[PDB]
Amino acid sequence: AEAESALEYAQQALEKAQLALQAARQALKA
Amino acid sequence: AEAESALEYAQQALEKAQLALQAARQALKA
Amino acid sequence: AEAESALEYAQQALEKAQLALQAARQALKA
Amino acid sequence: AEAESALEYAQQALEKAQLALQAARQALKA
Repeated sequence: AEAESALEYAQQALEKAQLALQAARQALKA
Repeated sequence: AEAESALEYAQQALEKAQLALQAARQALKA
Repeated sequence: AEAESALEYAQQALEKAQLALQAARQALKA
Repeated sequence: AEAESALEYAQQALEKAQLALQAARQALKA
């Protein structure tokens, strides 16, 4: 639903973020 | 380019997260 | 250490963001 | 309020995140 779905996207996006996050981290530990 | 660019992508993800969130607090307000 | 560590901090911030968000979708569910 | 405040913290934290984000970025452009 309205906000439900805004959140669900917030979540989803938030995790792609933490995912890109680790990726850079690691690249940097290399 | 793994660190430099994992970074850029992250920020953008965050961007949409930040926006969805803002929409959320609005639907919320109702 | 500015890049390496700005990174760590970021992830953590994200962490609490991700958690608050999850709580939100729960209060939401109600 | 309940979720209102979870969001407000999500937001706040989310921006500290984007803030730490740029910080690392820049350090890396140095």
